Amino acid sequence: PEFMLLPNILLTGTPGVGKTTLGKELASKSGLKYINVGDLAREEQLYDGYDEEYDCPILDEDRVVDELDNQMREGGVIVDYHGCDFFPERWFHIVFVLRTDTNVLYERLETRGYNEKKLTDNIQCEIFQVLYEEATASYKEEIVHQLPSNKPEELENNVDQILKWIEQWIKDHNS
Ligand SMILES: Nc1ncnc2c1ncn2[C@@H]1O[C@H](COP(=O)(O)OP(=O)(O)O)[C@@H](O)[C@H]1O
Repeated sequence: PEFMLLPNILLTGTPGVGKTTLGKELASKSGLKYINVGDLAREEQLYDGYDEEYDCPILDEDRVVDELDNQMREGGVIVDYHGCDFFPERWFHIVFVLRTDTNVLYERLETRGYNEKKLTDNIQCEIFQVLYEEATASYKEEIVHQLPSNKPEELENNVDQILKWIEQWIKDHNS
């Protein structure tokens, strides 16, 4: 991949929709680097404060941006997070909001062992389309796309679609 301009891709959407599954498959099949923002914050200890209601450390957004910026500038990164308003807009060439039917999503999150309050907050996040609205508010409409993420066939279609998009973008930006 030396001396090829490569795109950056954001995968966002409610926890449980399938971002990590899709991102890891995309990385394996494209050679792009996959970054799980939650995992990165854990590894590099990028937290500031604790949230009383949700019972979780608060992500230090400025430090996450600082941690990633050099790599993002170099391109070829697939970023996975359930938030997107704090990323520099320039980072991403395309943004995918994964969507899961509420009934399907509930079953996924219930199996994670989420308690009632956490289940309800996450499920309302999806049914209010919070991440979709956050994405459209943060990035140009023409680069934001919703992807269905309910069934294995849809995962396969998503992988296929995005891999094809990567190939075209590379062709267009390495004349
Ligand atoms: N398109 C899909 N069809 C069926 N199951 C899926 C799909 N995408 C993800 N899953 C499953 O749903 C669960 C949550 O996926 P995960 O990638 O951890 O979501 P996220 O990273 O958005 O929190 C996992 O058990 C995964 O195997």
